[PDB]
Amino acid sequence: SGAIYVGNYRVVNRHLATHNDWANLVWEDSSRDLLVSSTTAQGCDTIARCDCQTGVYYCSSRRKHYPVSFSKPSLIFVEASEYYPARYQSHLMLAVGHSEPGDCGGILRCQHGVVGIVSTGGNGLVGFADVRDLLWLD
Ligand SMILES: COc1ccccc1NC(=O)N1CCC[C@H](C(N)=O)C1
Ligand SMILES: [Zn+2]
Repeated sequence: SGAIYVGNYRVVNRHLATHNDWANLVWEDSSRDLLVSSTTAQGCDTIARCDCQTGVYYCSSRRKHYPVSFSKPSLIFVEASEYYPARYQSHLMLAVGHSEPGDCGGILRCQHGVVGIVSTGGNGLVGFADVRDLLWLD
């Protein structure tokens, strides 16, 4: 679990969005596993606008943060799950690091701000949905 709170927006994994997220929908994209909903309170986070390929992510299954080197946002095949058929997920960044399914929503940050959230993983890999291209979040 986890979310980004920026301005009057909440950014979550689309597959973990709540009934309230869908009732206050701003934008969603199944191919990116992202959903953005509107909030009444002002958010605590700021978004990176950069080309960093290193950063630190929060891993809830270890209660710890880990440093990572990650690939540039790309189209990656993701196997079927209970949430989606087998498909290509876009704007995904992969890295070597521990993750389990419930780690989705953990934030990846570089020195500039929030880069994205955990969205995929397996066998010593962790994948992050990029948010740096969503300029309207600002
Ligand atoms: C962090 O996720 C994992 C880690 C280790 C093992 C498995 C996972 N599950 C995982 O990759 N997905 C399940 C939920 C929806 C995901 C998606 N974006 O399509 C895919
Ligand atoms: Zn950066």
